[PDB]
Amino acid sequence: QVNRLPFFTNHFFDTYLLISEDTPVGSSVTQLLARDMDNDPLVFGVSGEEASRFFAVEPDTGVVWLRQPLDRETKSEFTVEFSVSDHQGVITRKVNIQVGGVNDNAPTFHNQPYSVRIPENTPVGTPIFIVNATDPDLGAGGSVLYSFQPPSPFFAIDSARGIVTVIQELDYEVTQAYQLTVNATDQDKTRPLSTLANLAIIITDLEH
Ligand SMILES: [Ca+2]
Ligand SMILES: [Ca+2]
Ligand SMILES: [Ca+2]
Ligand SMILES: [Cl-]
Ligand SMILES: [Cl-]
Ligand code: NA
Repeated sequence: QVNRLPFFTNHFFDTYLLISEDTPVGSSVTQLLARDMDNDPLVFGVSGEEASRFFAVEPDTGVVWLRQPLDRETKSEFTVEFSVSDHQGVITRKVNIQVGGVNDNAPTFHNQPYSVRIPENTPVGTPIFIVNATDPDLGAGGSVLYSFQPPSPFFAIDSARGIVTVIQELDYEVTQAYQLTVNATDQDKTRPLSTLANLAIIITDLEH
């Protein structure tokens, strides 16, 4: 007769819950399970402004949906309060949700547009420009690899550091401006992503 309050029976409450950041919105991520000694019909929910922004809960079935895209690069851990109610009380428990990473970012260049003026007598070996692309993904998918695409016979860019170096004698009267495109890619062994950036190398000859 005196009501007994519901309690959760999911094990994840003791451990945690992992959701991949590429889980599309609408996907069910789990289903809350609760027990009630009175066998009252229960209603489920999620509490908290944040938790409620990213997660929705089916009140009768306790199925937990993904309401907003998860983005590990922005927030990688949630503590969410789930609620269960027999209509006489509301009981609450927090679970930790780790958002798993995916290579979902192309490298992104900084300090564009890229242009450099250099004299034609610039010696082979001279570093003339630093290119910089960042990639916020974890592991190989956030580790960037520079290259010229297509390759240049006059210039080389260091794969690790993005330092563009002159590798062959320049000749103003042949070429007075090169239009190279650099390719930054991450190194996800299976599904890499990549971005292109133009580099203007313009040659000068003051001693006509
Ligand atoms: Ca009850
Ligand atoms: Ca990436
Ligand atoms: Ca990612
Ligand atoms: Cl509980
Ligand atoms: Cl990631
Ligand atoms: Na992301």
